Amino acid sequence: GPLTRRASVGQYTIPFAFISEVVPGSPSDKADIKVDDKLISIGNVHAANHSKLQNIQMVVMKNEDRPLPVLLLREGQILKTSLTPSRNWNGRGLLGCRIQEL
Repeated sequence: GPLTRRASVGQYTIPFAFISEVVPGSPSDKADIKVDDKLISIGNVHAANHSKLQNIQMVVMKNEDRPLPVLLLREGQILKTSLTPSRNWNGRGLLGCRIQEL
């Protein structure tokens, strides 16, 4: 994550899962998610409240066809993207990636 800087004039950070596979053409692929990304948040689900991942399947089903915010750690950088869970692609389920706990 970012190094500490002095406060200046002018957010989840804790990884909890990782992405081990991404099906080409899936919603996860379209969201620019990559193998080995670490998941920091998906919708309202983050390290403190994912309930051993069960809250993810619920959140993605409820958000079918609607964009969800995703925070991930890639190569040490926190990236913000969005994923639209959907069935309309050539594969199984709403996501097309495998998400496992760290």
